[PDB]
Amino acid sequence: QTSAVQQKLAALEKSSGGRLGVALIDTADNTQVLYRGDERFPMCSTSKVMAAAAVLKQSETQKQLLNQPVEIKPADLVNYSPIAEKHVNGTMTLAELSAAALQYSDNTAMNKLIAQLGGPGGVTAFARAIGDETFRLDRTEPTLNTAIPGDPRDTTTPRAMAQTLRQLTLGHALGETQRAQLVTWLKGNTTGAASIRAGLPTSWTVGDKTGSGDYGTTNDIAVIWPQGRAPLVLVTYFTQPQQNAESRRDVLASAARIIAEGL
Repeated sequence: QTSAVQQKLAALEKSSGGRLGVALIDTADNTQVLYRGDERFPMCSTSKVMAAAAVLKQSETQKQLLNQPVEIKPADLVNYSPIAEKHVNGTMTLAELSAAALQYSDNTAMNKLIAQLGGPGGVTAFARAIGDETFRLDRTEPTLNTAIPGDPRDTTTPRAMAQTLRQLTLGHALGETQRAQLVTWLKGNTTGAASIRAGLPTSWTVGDKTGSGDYGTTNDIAVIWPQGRAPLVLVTYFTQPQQNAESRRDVLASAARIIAEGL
Protein backbone atom coordinates (compact mmCIF):
# COMPACT_ATOMS: atom_id res chain seq x y z
CA GLN A 1 0.00 0.00 0.00
CA THR A 2 2.32 2.74 -1.29
CA SER A 3 0.80 5.52 -3.37
CA ALA A 4 2.42 7.78 -5.94
CA VAL A 5 2.26 10.61 -3.41
CA GLN A 6 3.93 8.47 -0.74
CA GLN A 7 6.74 7.54 -3.15
CA LYS A 8 7.34 11.21 -3.95
CA LEU A 9 7.41 12.05 -0.23
CA ALA A 10 9.92 9.24 0.27
CA ALA A 11 12.10 10.72 -2.49
CA LEU A 12 11.87 14.15 -0.86
CA GLU A 13 12.79 12.65 2.50
CA LYS A 14 15.76 10.76 1.06
CA SER A 15 17.18 13.93 -0.53
CA SER A 16 16.60 15.95 2.65
CA GLY A 17 18.78 13.85 4.93
CA GLY A 18 16.13 13.97 7.65
CA ARG A 19 12.92 12.23 8.75
CA LEU A 20 9.62 13.54 7.37
CA GLY A 21 6.10 13.01 8.70
CA VAL A 22 2.92 14.01 6.87
CA ALA A 23 -0.81 13.66 7.52
CA LEU A 24 -3.47 15.11 5.22
CA ILE A 25 -7.21 15.08 5.83
CA ASP A 26 -9.42 16.13 2.92
CA THR A 27 -12.70 17.11 4.59
CA ALA A 28 -14.60 16.86 1.29
CA ASP A 29 -14.50 13.06 1.54
CA ASN A 30 -12.64 12.38 4.86
CA THR A 31 -9.83 10.64 3.01
CA GLN A 32 -6.29 10.74 4.37
CA VAL A 33 -2.72 10.68 3.13
CA LEU A 34 -0.13 9.56 5.68
CA TYR A 35 3.66 9.36 5.59
CA ARG A 36 5.20 8.06 8.82
CA GLY A 37 1.80 9.01 10.16
CA ASP A 38 2.17 6.97 13.35
CA GLU A 39 5.80 7.88 14.17
CA ARG A 40 6.35 10.42 16.95
CA PHE A 41 7.95 13.80 16.20
CA PRO A 42 8.90 16.66 18.55
CA MET A 43 6.11 19.23 18.39
CA CYS A 44 8.05 22.37 19.39
CA SER A 45 5.81 25.43 18.98
CA THR A 46 3.02 23.55 17.21
CA SER A 47 1.96 22.56 20.76
CA LYS A 48 0.91 26.20 21.24
CA VAL A 49 -2.28 25.39 19.32
CA MET A 50 -3.32 22.81 21.94
CA ALA A 51 -2.61 25.21 24.81
CA ALA A 52 -4.53 28.09 23.25
CA ALA A 53 -7.42 25.74 22.45
CA ALA A 54 -7.46 24.47 26.04
CA VAL A 55 -7.86 28.02 27.33
CA LEU A 56 -10.56 28.69 24.74
CA LYS A 57 -12.41 25.63 26.07
CA GLN A 58 -12.09 27.05 29.59
CA SER A 59 -13.55 30.33 28.35
CA GLU A 60 -16.76 28.58 27.25
CA THR A 61 -17.89 28.61 30.89
CA GLN A 62 -16.04 31.81 31.93
CA LYS A 63 -17.21 34.67 29.71
CA GLN A 64 -14.51 37.09 30.94
CA LEU A 65 -11.62 34.60 31.07
CA LEU A 66 -9.94 35.93 27.93
CA ASN A 67 -9.78 39.41 29.52
CA GLN A 68 -8.16 38.12 32.73
CA PRO A 69 -4.79 39.84 33.28
CA VAL A 70 -1.63 37.82 33.82
CA GLU A 71 1.50 39.38 35.35
CA ILE A 72 4.73 39.28 33.30
CA LYS A 73 7.84 39.51 35.47
CA PRO A 74 11.44 39.89 34.23
CA ALA A 75 12.20 36.38 35.53
CA ASP A 76 9.39 34.97 33.31
CA LEU A 77 11.02 36.03 30.04
CA VAL A 78 12.13 33.06 27.96
CA ASN A 79 13.99 33.27 24.66
CA TYR A 80 11.93 34.50 21.69
CA SER A 81 9.13 36.40 23.49
CA PRO A 82 8.89 39.60 21.43
CA ILE A 83 5.38 40.45 22.68
CA ALA A 84 5.80 39.52 26.35
CA GLU A 85 9.01 41.52 26.64
CA LYS A 86 7.03 44.71 25.92
CA HIS A 87 4.80 43.92 28.93
CA VAL A 88 7.42 43.05 31.55
CA ASN A 89 6.43 44.47 34.96
CA GLY A 90 2.91 44.73 33.52
CA THR A 91 0.16 42.38 32.42
CA MET A 92 -1.27 40.71 29.35
CA THR A 93 -4.73 39.23 29.08
CA LEU A 94 -5.23 35.57 28.25
CA ALA A 95 -6.51 36.65 24.83
CA GLU A 96 -3.34 38.71 24.33
CA LEU A 97 -1.22 35.75 25.45
CA SER A 98 -3.05 33.38 23.11
CA ALA A 99 -2.64 35.74 20.16
CA ALA A 100 1.05 36.31 20.93
CA ALA A 101 1.77 32.58 21.32
CA LEU A 102 -0.06 31.66 18.11
CA GLN A 103 0.81 34.53 15.80
CA TYR A 104 4.34 35.44 16.97
CA SER A 105 5.33 32.14 18.65
CA ASP A 106 5.94 34.05 21.90
CA ASN A 107 7.44 31.56 24.35
CA THR A 108 6.67 33.39 27.55
CA ALA A 109 3.04 33.66 26.42
CA MET A 110 2.96 29.89 25.92
CA ASN A 111 4.26 29.42 29.47
CA LYS A 112 1.41 31.57 30.80
CA LEU A 113 -1.11 29.46 28.87
CA ILE A 114 0.45 26.29 30.31
CA ALA A 115 0.30 27.78 33.82
CA GLN A 116 -3.38 28.73 33.41
CA LEU A 117 -4.04 25.06 32.60
CA GLY A 118 -2.17 23.88 35.69
CA GLY A 119 1.04 22.78 33.97
CA PRO A 120 2.01 20.72 30.93
CA GLY A 121 -0.15 17.83 32.14
CA GLY A 122 -3.19 20.11 32.01
CA VAL A 123 -2.60 20.62 28.30
CA THR A 124 -2.27 16.86 27.84
CA ALA A 125 -5.49 16.37 29.83
CA PHE A 126 -7.30 18.68 27.40
CA ALA A 127 -5.95 16.68 24.45
CA ARG A 128 -7.33 13.49 25.99
CA ALA A 129 -10.69 15.12 26.62
CA ILE A 130 -11.07 15.97 22.92
CA GLY A 131 -10.13 12.42 21.90
CA ASP A 132 -6.39 12.77 21.23
CA GLU A 133 -4.65 9.83 22.93
CA THR A 134 -1.23 10.58 21.40
CA PHE A 135 -0.31 14.20 22.20
CA ARG A 136 1.86 14.64 25.28
CA LEU A 137 3.17 17.89 26.68
CA ASP A 138 5.79 17.26 29.36
CA ARG A 139 7.80 20.47 29.76
CA THR A 140 7.49 24.26 29.51
CA GLU A 141 9.33 26.64 27.18
CA PRO A 142 12.17 26.51 26.35
CA THR A 143 13.14 22.93 27.25
CA LEU A 144 10.21 21.42 25.33
CA ASN A 145 12.30 22.17 22.19
CA THR A 146 15.19 19.77 22.91
CA ALA A 147 13.76 17.46 20.21
CA ILE A 148 16.11 14.60 21.10
CA PRO A 149 15.66 11.57 18.79
CA GLY A 150 13.93 8.70 20.58
CA ASP A 151 12.63 10.97 23.36
CA PRO A 152 8.82 10.71 23.75
CA ARG A 153 8.50 13.94 25.72
CA ASP A 154 6.63 16.77 24.00
CA THR A 155 5.78 14.69 20.93
CA THR A 156 2.83 13.62 18.85
CA THR A 157 2.27 11.81 15.56
CA PRO A 158 1.18 13.42 12.28
CA ARG A 159 -1.98 11.37 12.23
CA ALA A 160 -3.09 12.44 15.64
CA MET A 161 -2.28 16.09 15.19
CA ALA A 162 -4.11 16.31 11.92
CA GLN A 163 -7.24 14.74 13.43
CA THR A 164 -7.06 17.05 16.46
CA LEU A 165 -6.50 20.16 14.34
CA ARG A 166 -9.56 19.23 12.27
CA GLN A 167 -11.74 18.78 15.37
CA LEU A 168 -10.55 22.09 16.85
CA THR A 169 -10.91 24.27 13.74
CA LEU A 170 -13.62 22.62 11.64
CA GLY A 171 -15.38 20.18 14.00
CA HIS A 172 -17.05 20.65 17.37
CA ALA A 173 -14.28 20.15 19.93
CA LEU A 174 -14.79 23.86 20.76
CA GLY A 175 -17.86 26.06 20.93
CA GLU A 176 -18.63 27.91 17.73
CA THR A 177 -17.39 31.34 18.85
CA GLN A 178 -14.24 29.72 20.23
CA ARG A 179 -13.61 27.72 17.04
CA ALA A 180 -14.03 30.91 15.02
CA GLN A 181 -11.55 32.70 17.30
CA LEU A 182 -8.96 29.94 16.92
CA VAL A 183 -9.39 30.06 13.15
CA THR A 184 -9.01 33.85 13.17
CA TRP A 185 -5.76 33.62 15.14
CA LEU A 186 -4.30 30.87 12.93
CA LYS A 187 -5.16 32.80 9.76
CA GLY A 188 -3.29 35.78 11.21
CA ASN A 189 -0.05 33.85 11.83
CA THR A 190 3.03 35.89 10.91
CA THR A 191 5.54 33.03 10.72
CA GLY A 192 4.19 30.69 8.03
CA ALA A 193 4.96 32.05 4.53
CA ALA A 194 7.99 29.78 3.96
CA SER A 195 6.45 26.52 5.23
CA ILE A 196 3.27 24.68 4.09
CA ARG A 197 1.89 27.87 2.49
CA ALA A 198 4.91 28.14 0.19
CA GLY A 199 4.02 24.82 -1.45
CA LEU A 200 0.35 25.64 -2.14
CA PRO A 201 -1.41 27.70 -4.83
CA THR A 202 -1.32 31.33 -3.75
CA SER A 203 -5.10 31.65 -4.17
CA TRP A 204 -5.71 29.20 -1.30
CA THR A 205 -6.25 30.60 2.21
CA VAL A 206 -4.16 29.12 5.05
CA GLY A 207 -4.11 29.28 8.82
CA ASP A 208 -1.12 27.61 10.38
CA LYS A 209 1.20 27.30 13.36
CA THR A 210 4.89 26.68 12.76
CA GLY A 211 7.42 25.05 15.03
CA SER A 212 11.19 24.82 15.17
CA GLY A 213 13.67 23.36 17.62
CA ASP A 214 16.91 21.51 18.10
CA TYR A 215 17.94 18.73 15.73
CA GLY A 216 16.86 21.05 12.93
CA THR A 217 13.26 20.26 13.80
CA THR A 218 10.96 22.14 11.44
CA ASN A 219 7.20 21.74 11.72
CA ASP A 220 3.99 23.25 10.42
CA ILE A 221 0.33 22.40 11.01
CA ALA A 222 -2.26 24.06 8.81
CA VAL A 223 -5.92 24.31 7.93
CA ILE A 224 -6.26 25.04 4.22
CA TRP A 225 -9.20 26.56 2.33
CA PRO A 226 -8.76 25.96 -1.42
CA GLN A 227 -10.90 27.94 -3.82
CA GLY A 228 -14.29 26.36 -4.42
CA ARG A 229 -13.94 23.14 -2.39
CA ALA A 230 -14.02 21.85 1.17
CA PRO A 231 -11.04 22.62 3.43
CA LEU A 232 -8.00 20.44 4.04
CA VAL A 233 -5.98 19.77 7.18
CA LEU A 234 -2.25 19.23 6.67
CA VAL A 235 0.55 18.58 9.15
CA THR A 236 4.22 18.36 8.14
CA TYR A 237 6.85 17.36 10.73
CA PHE A 238 10.58 17.20 9.99
CA THR A 239 13.61 16.43 12.14
CA GLN A 240 17.29 15.77 11.50
CA PRO A 241 20.10 13.62 12.96
CA GLN A 242 22.46 16.41 14.16
CA GLN A 243 21.63 18.50 17.23
CA ASN A 244 22.82 21.69 15.50
CA ALA A 245 21.10 21.05 12.15
CA GLU A 246 19.64 24.10 10.43
CA SER A 247 15.96 24.76 9.78
CA ARG A 248 14.46 23.32 6.59
CA ARG A 249 11.15 25.06 6.01
CA ASP A 250 11.66 24.42 2.28
CA VAL A 251 11.18 20.69 2.95
CA LEU A 252 7.75 21.38 4.43
CA ALA A 253 6.87 23.51 1.41
CA SER A 254 8.02 20.65 -0.83
CA ALA A 255 5.86 18.15 1.07
CA ALA A 256 2.85 20.45 0.76
CA ARG A 257 3.46 20.83 -2.97
CA ILE A 258 3.57 17.04 -3.45
CA ILE A 259 0.33 16.72 -1.45
CA ALA A 260 -1.33 19.41 -3.56
CA GLU A 261 -0.28 17.68 -6.79
CA GLY A 262 -2.22 14.61 -5.64
CA LEU A 263 -5.52 16.49 -5.37
